[PDB]
Amino acid sequence: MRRSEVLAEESIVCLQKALNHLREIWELIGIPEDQRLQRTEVVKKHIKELLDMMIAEEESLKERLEH
Amino acid sequence: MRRSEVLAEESIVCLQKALNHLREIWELIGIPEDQRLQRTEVVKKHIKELLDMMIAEEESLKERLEH
Repeated sequence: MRRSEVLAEESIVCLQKALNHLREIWELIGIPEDQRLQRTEVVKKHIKELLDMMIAEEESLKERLEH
Repeated sequence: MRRSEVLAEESIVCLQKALNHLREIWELIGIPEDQRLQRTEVVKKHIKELLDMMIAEEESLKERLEH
């Protein structure tokens, strides 16, 4: 994000912990594995939101310097 | 998430990748870094949302197999 990458790295360290404990819970409760992919696919769409702001941050904020 | 850990691990590759490219844009545009940590803090808060699901999945969805 800025040169303080450490908060973003902690954010995805924390998602790495969380996705492992969610998968221990899967193997423990035995909920259908289709609801779990939709839970992963929404963690991934929040990162697709971060891809969308990024292609806007290069194209459009470089264009804040232009206009 | 389920034992397909891969779909979520690739979600956080793609964030790790994006957050570095967003830091390249920081060194280039020189937009004030307080917008960038608000961008980081919202990426983080989407993982807090995932923490809040998971504590509800162990406490409350393990109790869903109970009752």
